[PDB]
Amino acid sequence: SQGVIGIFGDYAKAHDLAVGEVSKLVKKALSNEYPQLSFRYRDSIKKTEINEALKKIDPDLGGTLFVSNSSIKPDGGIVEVKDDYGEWRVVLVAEAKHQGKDIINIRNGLLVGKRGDQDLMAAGNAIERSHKNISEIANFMLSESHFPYVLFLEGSNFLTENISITRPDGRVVNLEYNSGILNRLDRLTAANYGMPINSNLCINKFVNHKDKSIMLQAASIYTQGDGREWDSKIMFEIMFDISTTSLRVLGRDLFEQLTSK
Amino acid sequence: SQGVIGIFGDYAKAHDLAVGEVSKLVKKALSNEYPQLSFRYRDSIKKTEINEALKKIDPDLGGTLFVSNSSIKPDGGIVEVKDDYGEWRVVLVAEAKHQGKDIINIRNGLLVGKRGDQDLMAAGNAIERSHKNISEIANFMLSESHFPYVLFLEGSNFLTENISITRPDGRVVNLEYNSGILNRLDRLTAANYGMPINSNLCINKFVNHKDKSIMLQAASIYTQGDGREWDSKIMFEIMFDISTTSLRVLGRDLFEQLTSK
DNA sequence: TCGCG
DNA sequence: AATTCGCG
DNA sequence: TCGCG
DNA sequence: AATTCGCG
Ligand SMILES: [Mn+2]
Ligand SMILES: [Mn+2]
Repeated sequence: SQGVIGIFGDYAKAHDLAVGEVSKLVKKALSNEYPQLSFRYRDSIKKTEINEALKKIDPDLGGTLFVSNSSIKPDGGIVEVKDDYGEWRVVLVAEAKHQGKDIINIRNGLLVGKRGDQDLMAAGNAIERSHKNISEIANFMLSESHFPYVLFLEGSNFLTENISITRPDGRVVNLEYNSGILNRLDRLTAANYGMPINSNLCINKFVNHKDKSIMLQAASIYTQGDGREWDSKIMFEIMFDISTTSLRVLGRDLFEQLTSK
Repeated sequence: SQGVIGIFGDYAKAHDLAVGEVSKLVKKALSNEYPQLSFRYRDSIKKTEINEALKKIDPDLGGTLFVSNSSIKPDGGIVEVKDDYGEWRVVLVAEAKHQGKDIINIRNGLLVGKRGDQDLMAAGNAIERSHKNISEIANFMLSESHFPYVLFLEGSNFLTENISITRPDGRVVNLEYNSGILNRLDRLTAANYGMPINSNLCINKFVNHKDKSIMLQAASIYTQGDGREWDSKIMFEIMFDISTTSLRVLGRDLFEQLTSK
């Protein structure tokens, strides 16, 4: 849209970049916009880093590790800035998940199910895995006021509108987006506390209850509601939106070099 | 141990109760100890309940639901008390997870792996599912100061000490508890912020950072380190320990009926 | 190799 | 990765 | 039946 | 449920 990020976007659409390769393009574009700031991209972050990050908040936290070389590699990597104190502040982390062959299966006439008679396939629950990494990066950033975690969904198990796929013998299949036989979207809505789905939830909500005030860290959860695949341009533009917001909340610690380099 | 909870314990060991049936025995024993209080046990709690619970903290929270009849059934159920305001306060919620056939496979001479040559089986990552329900019940209790979630682990993928299993041709297998080829324990340590494993982490830690003070909700994560199965008595005694702590933190709202009934 | 996915 | 199916 | 596991 | 295996 805004000028130069339109060229980058068309570039992503032109090659159908996976989320990893788009995440690097966000590093690219960001560095064209903020040439005073220093961005790094990495494909891993490891439990020692998280642990020490935790310990720096409380001396009783982050004291565990069973497999020494333990890491987590979000399939979208991690983008970072260096702040005015040389520390590195994570601007983005993204992951991509698939679930629900149903549209392809219907499209090709292949009937599924134990006895080969099922038009649809009883939705499984693997997508609950997505919660661990979210817990990790949310712990990693337990001292930040922003949580730039974007999870990208697609597949028949994540429909947000009602679609009818037509199997080879001319027959259509009414696919009811709100069926528990299909839709697994609710398996994720714990991550952003039941706030909007396709939405920038990067800046943390500071809710309260008693004297007990608390901070909330909400993963931004995006979907391709029509069951189709993601436009590499749109994926990029979202990721750019999240990361700029991430920088906006970090602006206290990015003033000096942005105004003196 | 303490008198009557020893009889209940021997009862659980005598029939090798699954965690569900033990969770009901905790309701049993608790009601023998607190006959003024009113305990309920249920096998489900549903997303509408969670959502409304969320909304009662912030009018922007808990506004999502795709499959109407959406529930979550922790395999250990939910135990509750009625407080002085007729409201129900969850005293316990427990789940049981398995991973790692390796000990049984070695024990029976069955070599695994794509080409039938592997003594061990490359550990998979399904146990990351455990994080969703934890996020759910942690959201459900976002207004409490206690989080009585107990997760029970067992299997070769959750060893905490070093064990050697002996395959039928007299051969032993050194099983290295800290191998990433085996141990998946680190896949869970995000849930209790890297605090102790076999430990009552029910009372919430109130850590801080800036002016921003925050509350933490740590699942209590127990293991059978030697790869063996759980003693139904020990499972029960832990669950009892957690729930009594849960009551201790609830004692403001349990005074009147405990002293007037 | 280890370990994440 | 992310699936297939079982249980109510 | 729907939906969780 | 919770698995098998692929990728570095
Ligand atoms: Mn992925
Ligand atoms: Mn279970």
